[PDB]
Amino acid sequence: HLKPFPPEFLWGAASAAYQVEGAWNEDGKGLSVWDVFAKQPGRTFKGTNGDVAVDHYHRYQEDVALMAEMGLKAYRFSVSWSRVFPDGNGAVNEKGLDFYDRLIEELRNHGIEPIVTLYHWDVPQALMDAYGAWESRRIIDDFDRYAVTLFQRFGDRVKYWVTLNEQNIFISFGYRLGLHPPGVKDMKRMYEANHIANLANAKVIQSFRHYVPDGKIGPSFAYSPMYPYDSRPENVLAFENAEEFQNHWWMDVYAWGMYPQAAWNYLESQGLEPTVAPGDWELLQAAKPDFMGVNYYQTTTVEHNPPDGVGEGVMNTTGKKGTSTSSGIPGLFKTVRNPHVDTTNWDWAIDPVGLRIGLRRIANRYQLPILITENGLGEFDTLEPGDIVNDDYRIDYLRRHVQEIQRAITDGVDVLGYCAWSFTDLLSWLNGYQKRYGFVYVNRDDESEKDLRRIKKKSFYWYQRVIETNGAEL
Amino acid sequence: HLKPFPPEFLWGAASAAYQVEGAWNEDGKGLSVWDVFAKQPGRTFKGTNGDVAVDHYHRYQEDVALMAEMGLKAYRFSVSWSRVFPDGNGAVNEKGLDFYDRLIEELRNHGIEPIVTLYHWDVPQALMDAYGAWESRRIIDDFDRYAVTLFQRFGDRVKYWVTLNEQNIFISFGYRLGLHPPGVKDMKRMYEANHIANLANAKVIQSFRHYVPDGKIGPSFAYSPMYPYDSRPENVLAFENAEEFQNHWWMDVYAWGMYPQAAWNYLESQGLEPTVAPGDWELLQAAKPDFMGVNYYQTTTVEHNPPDGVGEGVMNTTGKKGTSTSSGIPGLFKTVRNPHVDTTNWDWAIDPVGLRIGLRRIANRYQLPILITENGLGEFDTLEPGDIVNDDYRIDYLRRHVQEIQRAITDGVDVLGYCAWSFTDLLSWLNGYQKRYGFVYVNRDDESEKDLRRIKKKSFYWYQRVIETNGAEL
Ligand SMILES: O=P(O)(O)OC[C@H]1O[C@@H](O)[C@H](O)[C@@H](O)[C@@H]1O
Ligand SMILES: O=P(O)(O)OC[C@H]1O[C@@H](O)[C@H](O)[C@@H](O)[C@@H]1O
Repeated sequence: HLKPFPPEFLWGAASAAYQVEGAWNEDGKGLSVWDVFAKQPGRTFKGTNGDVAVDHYHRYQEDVALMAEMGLKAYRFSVSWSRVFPDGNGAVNEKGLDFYDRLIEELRNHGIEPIVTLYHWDVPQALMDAYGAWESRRIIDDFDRYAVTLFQRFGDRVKYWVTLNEQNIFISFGYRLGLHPPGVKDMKRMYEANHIANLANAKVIQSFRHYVPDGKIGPSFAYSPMYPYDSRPENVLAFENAEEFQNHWWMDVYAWGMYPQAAWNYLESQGLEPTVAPGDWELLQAAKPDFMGVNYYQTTTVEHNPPDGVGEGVMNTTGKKGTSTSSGIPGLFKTVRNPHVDTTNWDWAIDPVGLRIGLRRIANRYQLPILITENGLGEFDTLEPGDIVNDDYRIDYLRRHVQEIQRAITDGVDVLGYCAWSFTDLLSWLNGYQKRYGFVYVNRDDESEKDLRRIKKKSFYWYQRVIETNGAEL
Repeated sequence: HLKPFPPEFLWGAASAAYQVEGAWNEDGKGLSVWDVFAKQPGRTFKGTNGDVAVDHYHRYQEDVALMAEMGLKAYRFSVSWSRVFPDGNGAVNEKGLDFYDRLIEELRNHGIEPIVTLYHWDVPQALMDAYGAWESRRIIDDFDRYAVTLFQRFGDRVKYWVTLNEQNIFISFGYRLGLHPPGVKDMKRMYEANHIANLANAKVIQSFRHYVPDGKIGPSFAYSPMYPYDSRPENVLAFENAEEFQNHWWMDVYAWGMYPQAAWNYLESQGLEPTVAPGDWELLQAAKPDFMGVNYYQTTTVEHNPPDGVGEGVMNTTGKKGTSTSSGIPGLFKTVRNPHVDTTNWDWAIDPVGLRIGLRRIANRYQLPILITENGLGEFDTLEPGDIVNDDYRIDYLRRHVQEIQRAITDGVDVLGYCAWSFTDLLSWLNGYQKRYGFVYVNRDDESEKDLRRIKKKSFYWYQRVIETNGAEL
């Protein structure tokens, strides 16, 4: 007998500003690190970039009416820092704030709760130019000025806020794998920039307590719960290293203000541990979040990895199935295909029960409420004549994840809401446009913007029914 | 490259009073629940009991001389509450204390650190008679007065104290399985008593802060780290339930003063959850230990268990490799044989890597120093001509476990000490004498009491070498 979804459960959907807005040089917006990176040749699928994206900046009113028709209870979006401070830390672009004001007003006038994400990967280029952005401590105060600017302008209308969205991705993709800006492949610099982001996070949570005393705020972590391949003790041990190094490394800082010891000692043994200043631990420990945000797509299965063993593996940005290979850290763990789950064409595992597992781990380890800030399925959609999109594959994935969330709630996990990724189809950072996630199909591809028309997919009407019945009908 | 064992690593060995002392009714000793229980027919193997045991009450000077010979840095033993307070809560028996005084002196005079366990399963029968012993809150102040008496008398000479030894075992064997006193099979009662034992532990830790400010104290938990069978999500979930239900249920109370929420809820749903009074949570939260005692012998592998499936299973008393059967909780998990490790003839897993995993989990979850209070291998020893016991089997098991500890310390776990189980062969609670754990063979079997002469096994000299080389030579 399942607990019901609670009465104020934030049934939501989400986007990120670069992926959706366009208008990259309008109304005073400065360059982000992503405006600049995606235009370097070879960085992105087919040269795709966010110049136009799906033009949500101009078309937000249409998108909001669609949200209202779906009956959305919450919409999570991010603010483009480079629209508010074109040079990152100088004078404010009022026109940039005015767009988010019009957006928020449009949401409120249809009864939709705004969830504001402060940072979704788009630090202004001028901060990268002046001091290397997340690699310098200067960013702590610059990010704080920006956050407080938002808090003051919108704090009376926005109760739910997300600080850093998937810090583990933007930091590791940016500084270890070289796949995101600034395109660095240097572990030492990765862990230093990570430490600085931890500080910036805590700093803004602290300012939030002053400026938005009734709000709720948290970071959002990209969480792939680890599993051991089997009961072989070395594989279990690899599991312990993987969960600690990939997951606790961030979440313990967010929840407890502390890095876990074994991962710290491994880094220290390699000269990789971050530089710690007087006052750092005190800041990090005094900034407890109201919730842990969680972005969940899949779990990861691991096995023993000897010290001469696997390092970086092949990622899959095409969509040919079976092309991904093992990744790891030599001597600690490496990934392996989980034989007991399907995968998408991009090799992401489909593991709804894993969401239950990850939610149960976070409650068990931190006792924190959880806002699920992203979850969804990306696939090719076919637009059929008569503006029809039958995305049963997406419904099937959403249905099963939302069911497991109900199981977690029944187990006692305090889940505040669920934001499907994404509302409209949007631009993939690297993969272009054909890997779609939306409830609302957007008519464009990697080569032409077409008319950018919005077309409700079958999943739209499915989620609309989920919301109308508060989850009883899936 | 391994770190070495720290310079004052407490290389130890251990026992428990009932298992070793005898003298069950000498010098004013009152009856314990085990004195009564073991005499009930068919409870113990061939009616074996501890009237005499291995007669350590009278032979302690020989036993301590052999310890000094081995070079032991520490010796962990329990105090028999019924020697000290024959009625549990009336007047103190000075001759009871006097024995422990003499034993401590004997240990100091040979430079051996004594480790005093307050409770190893032998509560005075009068307290079971007067008010149900662990089922009543009265035991809390009674246990406290007993512990404070010890603190006052031996505080100046004993730095390391263990409070409750293997609470999960005496509670569970005593109130769920009915295998130990008080011979009950009733979960409501188990959890009530469990709760009272939690409070007792916290009360005496508090008292200890007042009475022995420079001492170190903690409970010691019987820890079988759980593993999932494989990476099937339902199997990993079953691992989450098992580790939380079997392990965190106790350790999070010792570390953080609170029960895990999901297990609590599941209890609450069955009507099994304990009764809580004003002040319980404040007391439990306020009783932080200096370390976690860990008694380790094996890990457990678990798998999905449906609502109709396994509950209580068959244990293995006989020694016939193969006779154990899955045990579980319907709906949550059940055990299953781990194909990747070996077992003893009693179906106990041999899994030294499990100990490193276990020590890594406690450090990762709680950040506590650990004192391994028991680890050991139980088997038949043959005494061969020339006073030779060739216990290679035993050396092999202990060596591998000590190696894995060194690895844990190298990972960053703070391990204060290791106490092999046991110094001399002793009496098993249920299984008699033939299943031996000692470094020192004691000349008796289940029939013939013979002379109880101490004979040094091969392992004795193995461990002698280990201590001499602070663990470099194994
Ligand atoms: O499957 P993709 O196209 O590589 O994208 C993954 C998505 O999921 C998360 O990784 C990001 O927060 C999103 O911004 C992104 O859209
Ligand atoms: O039943 P066995 O094989 O003798 O093992 C029991 C041992 O197991 C441990 O659980 C106890 O703390 C010891 O007191 C005891 O010696």
